[PDB]
Parts: sequence; C-alpha cells; structure tokens
Amino acid sequence: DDEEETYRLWKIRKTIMQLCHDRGYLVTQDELDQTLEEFKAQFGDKPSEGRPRRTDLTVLVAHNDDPTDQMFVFFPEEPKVGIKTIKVYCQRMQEENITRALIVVQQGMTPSAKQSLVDMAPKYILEQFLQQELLINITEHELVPEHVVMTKEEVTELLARYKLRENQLPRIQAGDPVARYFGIKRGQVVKIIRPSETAGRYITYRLVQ
DNA sequence: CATTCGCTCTGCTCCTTCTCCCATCCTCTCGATGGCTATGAGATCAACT
Repeated sequence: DDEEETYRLWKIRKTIMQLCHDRGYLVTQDELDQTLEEFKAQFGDKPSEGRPRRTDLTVLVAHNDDPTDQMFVFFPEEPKVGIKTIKVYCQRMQEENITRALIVVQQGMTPSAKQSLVDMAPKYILEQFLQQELLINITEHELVPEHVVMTKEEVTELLARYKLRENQLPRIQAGDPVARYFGIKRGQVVKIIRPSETAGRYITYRLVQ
C-alpha cells in the first residue's frame, strides 16, 4: 500500500523530471535517473505515515537559457483541488516571483479551479496534470514521433521557404497529449521528425490551435 | 470571528428526439393518370369615320 504509493510518487517524479528536461529546464542527470531505492532514501517509504508528504515532493527548476525563468511543480495533498489551493499557489508564485507552475492532481480539479487557471493565464500560467497521465511518459511510446518546438525565427524561415500562411500548415490541438507535455500554446509550431519506409526520413510541421 | 448555513451556479449522465444514409450501368412489360351545359350581363379597346 505504501509500497504502491511510493512507487507511484517515484514514477511521477521521474516523468516530471523528464518533462522538465525536454522543456529545457536545467535538470541534473542524477535526478533524471534516480532509482526507487534512492527515492525511498531521500523522501521516505511510508507516505501514509507522512514520510514523504506530497508537499515535500515539490520541484523548482530554472531554464537553461535564463536562470530567472523558473517553474514550480506542485503535488497537492487533497485529491480534488479547489480554488483555495490554487490561491495558495498563486500567492507562493507571487512572492517567489515565479510565473510558470504545473499542478499535479490526484483525482481532478474543481470547475472553479479550472476557471481560475484560465482567468489568471496571461500573468501566471498554471497547467493541470492528472497523476495517472504522468505514470508513463507518452513521448517514449513507439507510436509517438519526435516533437521539437520551433522558435519564432524558425517559423518565419519555414513560412518564407514554402511561401505559405500559418493557416495552411496542418494543425495540432493545444489539448493534444504531446502539446500538453511540451506546454506549447496557440500559434506555436512543432516540428515532427518521423522515419519513413519510402524516403527514410520525413519532417512535418503542425501549428498549435 | 469561526464557523454554519443557505443559496446560486456549473457540469456531468441518460434519456428523448431527430435527422441522415444505404454499388454501378443496362433491358423489357404493365397499370394509372387523363378535369359540365349554356344563357345572361358587362368591360375592354380594336377598329370605322
């Protein structure tokens, strides 16, 4: 029971570190490859005993390109997170001056909390993940090809090369599992590199909608 | 002043409802559809002078 919850927490942490590394936040190799017994050593083996508390699991990371661009990962203790908890995180983000955070929720989020993530979105970007959808890194699955988020300059070069408008690219939904993983917003473009049985390799581009 | 209570507002199911669609081309035969009589008033303007 605690042997199950500690395994879940470890897997979720591993996936979150992989996600942060793929978003380009500075993540050490040691924490990226931390084993289950090392997790038990650092945080504990009886989360029902409060060892760890899920408040202990919180992560803070900084971007490789700018040490002031920082992101939290929060693991709320309550199963169904309400607006009180979002307000607590908003306060903590305001005082630490952190604009991005991921909120990992065990069972869900209340309608009011969902709307509160929308209504603060320009200044503080809060994202919801279920813990279930973090128990496996979907980008390691064999059906999912390599996704690379493009820079604005690279999109301008793309559109200038093929002489096309953004609306002529094929789309990806902002709610797509992989778009959510990379955290890409409307109007960004993701380069996709996939093998092909007739050319050898093929690149395609999707505009987020 | 820490509840506590009551009241408004989503949003998640489970119906009922309703609207849409159902291979291509070609030949033949057969049935069915298949619509007053007549006398008056009376307005028009084509057309004679």
